[PDB]
Amino acid sequence: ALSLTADQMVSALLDAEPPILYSEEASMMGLLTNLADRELVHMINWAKRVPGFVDLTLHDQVHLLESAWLEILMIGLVWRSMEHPGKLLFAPNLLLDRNQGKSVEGMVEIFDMLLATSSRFRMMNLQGEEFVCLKSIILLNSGVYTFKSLEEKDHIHRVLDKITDTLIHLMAKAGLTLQQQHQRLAQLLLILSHIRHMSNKGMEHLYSMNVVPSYDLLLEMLD
Amino acid sequence: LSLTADQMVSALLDAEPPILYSEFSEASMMGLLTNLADRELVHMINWAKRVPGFVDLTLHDQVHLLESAWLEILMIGLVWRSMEHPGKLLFAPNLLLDRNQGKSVEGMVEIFDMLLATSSRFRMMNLQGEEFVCLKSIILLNSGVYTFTLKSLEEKDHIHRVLDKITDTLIHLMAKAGLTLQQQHQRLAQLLLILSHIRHMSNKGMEHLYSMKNVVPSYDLLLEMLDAH
Ligand SMILES: CCN1CC(Oc2ccc([C@@H]3c4ccc(O)cc4CC4(CC4)N3C(=O)c3ccccc3)cc2)C1
Ligand SMILES: CCN1CC(Oc2ccc([C@@H]3c4ccc(O)cc4CC4(CC4)N3C(=O)c3ccccc3)cc2)C1
Repeated sequence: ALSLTADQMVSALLDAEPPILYSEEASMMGLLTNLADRELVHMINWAKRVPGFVDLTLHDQVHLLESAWLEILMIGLVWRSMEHPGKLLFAPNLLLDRNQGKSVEGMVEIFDMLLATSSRFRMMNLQGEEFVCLKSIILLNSGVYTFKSLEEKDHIHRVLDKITDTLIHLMAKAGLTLQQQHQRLAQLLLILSHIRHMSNKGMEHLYSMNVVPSYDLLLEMLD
Repeated sequence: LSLTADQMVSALLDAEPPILYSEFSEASMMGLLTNLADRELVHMINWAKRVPGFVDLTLHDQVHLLESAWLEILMIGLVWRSMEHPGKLLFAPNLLLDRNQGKSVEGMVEIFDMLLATSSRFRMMNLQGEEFVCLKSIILLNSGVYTFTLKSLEEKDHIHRVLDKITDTLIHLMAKAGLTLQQQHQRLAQLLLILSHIRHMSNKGMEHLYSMKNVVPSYDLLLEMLDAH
């Protein structure tokens, strides 16, 4: 895992991308819940293809997915919605705007944060290569502060360090100056703080109404 | 936005608020911590108004940024004060608590466990003071910028330019310390990913404060201290 080149890390992450799933006012939360449940399975198979992930124990793989899964669903939604300003593309047959999110209490606040994240992506001209790097960072970093355990944390940080090398490489070969490379790297990672914030408020909203996937479910999906 | 990296560091170190003291029983613990945080918030306002570029914003946006960031800023200051005291949080020099004293309140030890892990991460990275004040200023400018008109557009462009000047400042600090370009990028990323956990901590932290209940500084109170005459 730690021997891959920057170009090979990108190629591995791109090839590992999950498919875009389809949907099957009151029934809206039923559709969105069922869509997320089916996405999670493909998320598990994506995670196993993130270089270095399967080197961790099963127990540590599950905990990483427990802490990261909602963030990953969200950043994928934000990416899907990037070229659809003012709307969220949950699925190709489920394109919702801000108005349809007002039906549920506490819903449009998260809707607006997702819309603003997608606009932020738009005006940074986020590239697919960068997006898959960002998604893998969320997987490895979201649970690292909440765990042999020293070796696992060291391994996680080594892989996080190579993704950083990979993001700098993509920026460098795009023509960015060294100053622009540091600045863009920081800009992308500060967005990860807003995604974590979005995921926290999203979880609170979910709990205000089977909220999280169980440890046994995640473990079984890992196979 | 005209400062050099050294002038940025120098200004941020000069803006650093003082370390305050608590004014022992677990029953009075929340009263002491609440009073301490309330007094820290006054000095936080003064500190924020000295962070370069912050006063260029409208008072309205200044209030909004502090509304979104004040808990994060209190928490990172706590973690910084606790860095050299493993397994303990130094709320004040006369108020140093361990994990067993955080068990008295439901849901306290979980957030407490999170703060201890961040303190240990600061130790593991040998976080420097110059890096710490840069992180704190990034928290101020970044946490509320994604949740704000033409004025609003000009504000976010200015905030991102100041955030860019701080990123340059972090890199210059590591470059002066002999780290390679690779090590500079990697440490930059490691420091900024901690901000995700600090936002996470402040989020459960806000949940725990509402679970107890004057939970948050009000908009009018923040505006009053910011809007000086
Ligand atoms: C055991 C796990 N199951 C229990 C289920 O929890 C769910 C239930 C529903 C969602 C959807 C969903 C679906 C697919 C997607 O790609 C993304 C999302 C995004 C989002 C934010 C989270 N969501 C919403 O409706 C929403 C709410 C308020 C404001 C805006 C959007 C995700 C997870 C999953
Ligand atoms: C109106 C504004 N008021 C101020 C608000 O109330 C309070 C009351 C108390 C705290 C302390 C406090 C004080 C000083 C510090 O530097 C840091 C902190 C940190 C922390 C997490 C936040 N806190 C706790 O006790 C705690 C809780 C659960 C787990 C661990 C620690 C902050 C704010 C309401």
